[PDB]
Parts: sequence; structure tokens; C-alpha cells
Amino acid sequence: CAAPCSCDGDRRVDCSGKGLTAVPEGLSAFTQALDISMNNITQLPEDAFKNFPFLEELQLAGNDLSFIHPKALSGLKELKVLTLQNNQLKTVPSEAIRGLSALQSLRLDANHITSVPEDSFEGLVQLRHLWLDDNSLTEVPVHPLSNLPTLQALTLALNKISSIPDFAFTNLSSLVVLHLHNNKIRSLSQHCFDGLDNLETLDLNYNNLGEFPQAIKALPSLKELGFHSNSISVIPDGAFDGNPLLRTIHLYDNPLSFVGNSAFHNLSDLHSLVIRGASMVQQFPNLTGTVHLESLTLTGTKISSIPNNLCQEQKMLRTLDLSYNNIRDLPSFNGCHALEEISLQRNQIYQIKEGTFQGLISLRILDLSRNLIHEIHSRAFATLGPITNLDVSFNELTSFPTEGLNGLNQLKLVGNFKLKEALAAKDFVNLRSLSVPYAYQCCAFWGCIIHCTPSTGAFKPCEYLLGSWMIRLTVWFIFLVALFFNLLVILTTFASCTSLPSSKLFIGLISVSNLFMGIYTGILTFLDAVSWGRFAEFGIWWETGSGCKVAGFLAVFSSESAIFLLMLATVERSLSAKDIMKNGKSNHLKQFRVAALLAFLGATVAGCFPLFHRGEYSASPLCLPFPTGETPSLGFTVTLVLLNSLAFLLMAVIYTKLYCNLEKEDLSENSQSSMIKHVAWLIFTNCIFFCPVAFFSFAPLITAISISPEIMKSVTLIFFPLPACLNPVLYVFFNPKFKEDWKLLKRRVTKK
Ligand SMILES: *[C@@H]1O[C@H](CO)[C@@H](O)[C@H](O)[C@H]1NC(C)=O
Ligand SMILES: *[C@@H]1O[C@H](CO)[C@@H](O)[C@H](O)[C@H]1NC(C)=O
Ligand SMILES: *[C@@H]1O[C@H](CO)[C@@H](O)[C@H](O)[C@H]1NC(C)=O
Ligand SMILES: *[C@@H]1O[C@H](CO)[C@@H](O)[C@H](O)[C@H]1NC(C)=O
Repeated sequence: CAAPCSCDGDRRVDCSGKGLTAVPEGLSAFTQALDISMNNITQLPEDAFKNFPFLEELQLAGNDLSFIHPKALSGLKELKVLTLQNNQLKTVPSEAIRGLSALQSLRLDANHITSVPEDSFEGLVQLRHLWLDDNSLTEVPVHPLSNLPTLQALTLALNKISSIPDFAFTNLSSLVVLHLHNNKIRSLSQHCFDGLDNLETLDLNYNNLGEFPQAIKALPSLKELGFHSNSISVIPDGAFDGNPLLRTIHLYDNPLSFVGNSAFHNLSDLHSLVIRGASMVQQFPNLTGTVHLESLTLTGTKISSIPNNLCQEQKMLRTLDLSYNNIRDLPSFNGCHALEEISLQRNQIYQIKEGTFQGLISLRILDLSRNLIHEIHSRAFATLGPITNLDVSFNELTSFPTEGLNGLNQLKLVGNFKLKEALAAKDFVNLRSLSVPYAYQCCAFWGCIIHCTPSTGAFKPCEYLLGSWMIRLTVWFIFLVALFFNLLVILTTFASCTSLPSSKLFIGLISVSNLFMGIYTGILTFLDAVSWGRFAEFGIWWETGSGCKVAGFLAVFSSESAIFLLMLATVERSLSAKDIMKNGKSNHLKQFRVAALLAFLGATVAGCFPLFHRGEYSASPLCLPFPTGETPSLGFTVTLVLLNSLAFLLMAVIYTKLYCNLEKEDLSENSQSSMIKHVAWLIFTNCIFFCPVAFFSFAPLITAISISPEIMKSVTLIFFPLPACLNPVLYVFFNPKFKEDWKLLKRRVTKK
């Protein structure tokens, strides 16, 4: 073949991508096809193809062509395919292409053409396909297109066409497919499409059609119609009367609000129908004379009733979607043997009867989430086929049938807060994914393969409430010591019918306050003993029942009142000490008693606060407010922990102020030295035992520290109730005054 390009036999020359600026020479006149694309031929001289009389296929892609001689293409009587894409013609070379009698395919896209001469395309009696996209056309060339009776495919995409007048294609009797997508069409005249009796495919996507066109009524042979991504809002009745042969309708991405009831009648071959956002539709459409729907979708409407004949008329219905509507009752689905997917989420369905899903033998996915369902017949799913995915989440369910669900794979139950029963593992042997309203229902299918959610962490144990043996014995040790010692201390102080000083007074209520904490641990110990190895059964009942709220109230009330009381004792000790060298007598005894009642009131208010909020006490089976995986209490928990910690410093620095103001020689023999030293230990142990609880509560706010859940659980069971038992222990063994009171009690007991 002639240099620098190659000849692919069969009278074919591949001479493209060589940067040639002119028609190559040396090629035989017997050549049938020439491809010289990707070159730099910008101007074509006259008779540039003189010595190729038998050329049938000519390609001129990407040549930066600007000017063509009118007689340049003379003698190409056998030319059939002519491509001129990616050039700068800016106008259709009507004079150059006048003599192409046998031309069949003309490609003129991507040429920045802004206008077309009226005499263009004359002599193109053999044309079948014409490409005119990617240009700057502003009007439909009615007259130039009127001279192509044999045209079959016409593309005018990606242009600036604004409107189409009447009878624009009144000659294209042989047209088959017409493309007009990605244009600026905003108005279609009534008779713009007249004469296109042979048209089959029409594309009107990405336009500005504000009203449904009535001109499509004159297209009896239409098969594919697409006008999606437009401004059409209303589709009136009788729109598709003149086109009985559609197969696919594209109308998505439209401001569709109202649809004619009858509009989609007698649409044979209609294989799909998807309508979304039609908020004004209130009645189910007629879908009559249409028995070949494969997929149906009606979302965002006001439909409240579904006709019974839906499963008696539709034959090849495969997928059904009616979500986002006002459907309240469900008709019998018997007959829809080809149905596979049903989506009915976000409706007003309240019950499921036995006959609702009798006839579905090929159902695989069934969605009923976010409804008002409160009862389901036990045999509703009995007569089902290969059901694979089921979703009835966010409902008012109280029970759940299991018959016929052995083949289930995905199941969602979240939001059914009134559902208490635990699902049996033997009824869902093929389960792989499961979500349940309460984590305690995931204990059967831990997954030891079954991503059960929410995960049953250490905070929500399945086997044992307390967990390890070491933890359990300590809580028993704490409970017995707190109950026995606090009762003893309470009795001795209040059994002496003598004058009660303020310093002795605050000791008593601290023991009383710590007694309730011992009671709180008693509830946990007995609950653990009863639910030994079977806590998952009682988990739901305990948290949701009033038992958790009562136990949770005691823990908050006993803990908060303990800090407030001993803080008052610190203030009392400082004030009583000051009055010694100043006045020598304390006369605030009545005032302190009032503050003690006020101190208890503050604890009661704090204890009752989580009761008003829903689920704050139910976050953990321990009934303790903690930020771990709980926000309702996150705002509440921080308030308490800062309040307790804040109270520490003011009651601490006053002791240092008292200690500094107290001379070292005043503690030698004064009876106040023992009293001041006893509190000095209470401020110590209570402070250190509160930091681990306090600092773990700050852990969720610090993302840089990841603490595994079981660690918080162990310390909270060993440190939070620890001060309750330790406070009386120090008093009985280390306070010399208690021994004197013990002597007084023994004498009264012996006397009585
Ligand atoms: C094609 O060749 C001409 C020769 O004058 C040159 O001016 C032009 O830049 C070339 N085009 C490309 C794309 O190389
Ligand atoms: C082509 O269109 C012109 C103008 O509408 C008309 O006069 C002529 O008869 C048409 N030829 C046909 C329809 O074959
Ligand atoms: C469907 O076509 C039949 C036969 O032409 C006609 O009788 C019937 O009324 C049509 N459907 C509608 C739109 O009612
Ligand atoms: C469906 O079309 C038939 C045509 O005869 C009509 O009688 C019927 O009322 C229509 N139904 C609805 C609800 O559009």
C-alpha cells in the first residue's frame, strides 16, 4: 500500500491518524472504502477524490474541516457512507453533497452548525440515516428535511431547538426512530408530528415540556416513548388513545403531580409503569386492557383502596410497589403466581388476615415496614413459597407467627416496642441477618454467622447479670456488710434518749442514706440469684417493668443524698469549730435540721428526674444512668457527675482552711479532734471512690480512649456501692465515741 498508511485488502484503505493535510495519492481507483480520519485536512480542493470513482465508504472524522469545494465530491456516484464528525463546517455543505445520489448514511454531528440552507439535502434520495447532534441549531429544518422520503433514522440531540411548528416532518413517511433528547423544546404544536405513521421510537428527554403534548395522538405505530427529565406535571385522560402499541414509557424525574385516572388504559405491550410523586392522585388507575405489566410502582400518592381484580387481571406481574401512600386495607393476592417482590411500606395498614397472602407461591421479598399493624394471623405466612427477605419493622406488633418462615434469610423487627416474646432458634434455621427491638432477643442467635442487632454487649448480658464469679461474691460481700453495719449504726445513735448534737446528727442520716444503697445492691443480688443462667428471659421484663425504675430511683437517691449530707457535715464542722474560740457555744442546731430535710429533698428531685423521661432508667439492667451508648441520659449523666464533683472542692478547701486555721496543739486532747478526724476520713474515701465512676462517665466524651464495655461494668458494681459499706465500718471500729454509745445501749437493753 502507498506510504505512509496501510491498505487492508478487499479494496479497503486504512489511511487515518497520519496527520495528512490533503487526500493521499498513489491509491488504486479500485478502492471501495477510505478512512482518513484523525488527520489535519482543513480545506478540500476541487475534485480531490477524482481518482476514486468506486468509493462507497468515506470517513472524515476529526479532520478540522472548514471549507469544502462544491465540486470536491464529484464522481462519487457509488458513495454510501459519509462521516464528517468533529470538524468546523459551521454550515451544511449543500452544494458539495448535491450530487450524492447513492448516499445512505450522513454523519454531521459535532460541527458547530448554526443554520441550514433551504436547498440542502436535494438529490439525497437514498438517504436512510442522518446525524445532526452536537450543534447550534435553533429551528427544525422543515424544507430541507422535506426532501428525504426514504429517511429512517434522524438524530437532533444536543442542540438549541426551542419549538417545533406544524407539519415539520410531514414528508418523513418512512421515519422509524427520531431522537430529540437534550434540547430546549418548550412548546409542541398540535400537528407537528403529523405524517409519521411509521415512527416507532421517539426520544424527548431533557427538555422544557410544561404540558403533555397532544401531537403524539397521530402516531399509531409508536412503540417507545421517552420524555423523562422534563417539566411535565399533568398527564390527562386519553393521552395514549392514538398509540395502542407502546412498550416502555419513561417519565421519571418530572414534577408529576396529577395523573389521569384512565390515562394508562388499553395499553397492550405496556411492560412497565412507574409513577412517583403524583401527590394529587387519590384513586387507583384503571390499568384495564393492560394485562402485560411486569412491574408496577405508585409512590407518593393518596391512594387508599386497591381493586380486588388486581391479581385476577394482571398475568405477568413480577414486582409490585405501592409504598408512600394511604393504603389501609389489603385485597386478597390469590392468583399472582408470578409476583416476587411486594413493597407496602409507609401506609395505614393495621392488620394482616389469613387470606392476604394465600396465593403467592413465588414471593421472595415482602416489605411492610412503618405501618400501624398490631395483629397478624398465625397462619398468614403458612401458604408461602421461597420467602427470603421480610421486613415488618416499625409497627405495633405484640406477637409474631413462625409457621412457614424456615427459609427466611433477612428479618427486621426494630421499632416493635410492644413485642416481648423471644423468637425460637429452631423456627429460623436459615436466618443470617436479624434486627430486634430489644437486644435480649438476640441472645438465641448470638451469631456463633447471624449478624444479630443490636449486639448483646457486656452491659446487656445473656447468661449472668453480674458476670464473673469474683464480681458476684464481692457484691454479696458489699450487700451483707452494708445491711448489717448500717442498721447497727442507725440503731445505736437513735436509741440514746439524750440530746442529739449536730455532729452526731449527720452521722445517723449518712448511715440511713447508705442503708438504701445496701438495699439497692440487695435487689441486684437477688435478681442475679433468681435469674442464674437465664437472665435473657428476665432482661426485657426487668428493664421495661417498674422494677428497674424503683431500683434505679434508690441508687440515685441514696448516692446523691450521701454526698449532700456529708457536705453539710463538713460545713457544720467548720462552723462549730469557729464558734468555739469565738463564742464557745453552737446555736445552729435547729438550722442544721432544716438543711437535712432540704438535703433529702434535693436527692428526691434528682431521683425522680429520670422517671419523667422515657427509657433513661431502662438504658441498662443495672438501672444506673450512664452515657455508654445512651444519649437521653448523656445530658442527664453529665449534670450529676459535675454536680457531685463540684461539691467536692468547696467542702474540701474549707477543711484545708479549717486545718490551716487550727493550731497543731489544739488536737491533743479535745473531744472535737475525734469528731473532726472521723469526717476527715469520710471526705477521703468518698472522694477517691468517686473518681473511677466519674472518669469512666467522661470516657464517651473522649474519643481518644476506647474502653471495652465489661471494664466499666465491673468497677461500677464494685466502686459505686463501695462507700455505702465502708462509711459505717470506719465509724464502728475507728471512732472512739461509738464505743461509749455501745455501752449505753447495752445497759438499756439489760435494764429493759
Ligand atoms: C495539521 O497540520 C498543519 C500543517 O500546516 C498544522 O498547521 C496543524 O497545526 C496540524 N494540526 C494538528 C492537530 O497537528
Ligand atoms: C413534501 O412537503 C411539501 C410541503 O409540505 C409537500 O408539498 C409535498 O407534497 C410533500 N411530499 C410528499 C408528502 O411526498
Ligand atoms: C379498549 O378497546 C376496546 C376495543 O376497541 C374498546 O371497546 C374499549 O372501550 C377500550 N377501552 C377503554 C378505553 O374503555
Ligand atoms: C375503566 O375503563 C372502563 C371502560 O369501559 C370504565 O367503564 C371504568 O369506569 C374505568 N374504571 C376506572 C376506575 O377508571
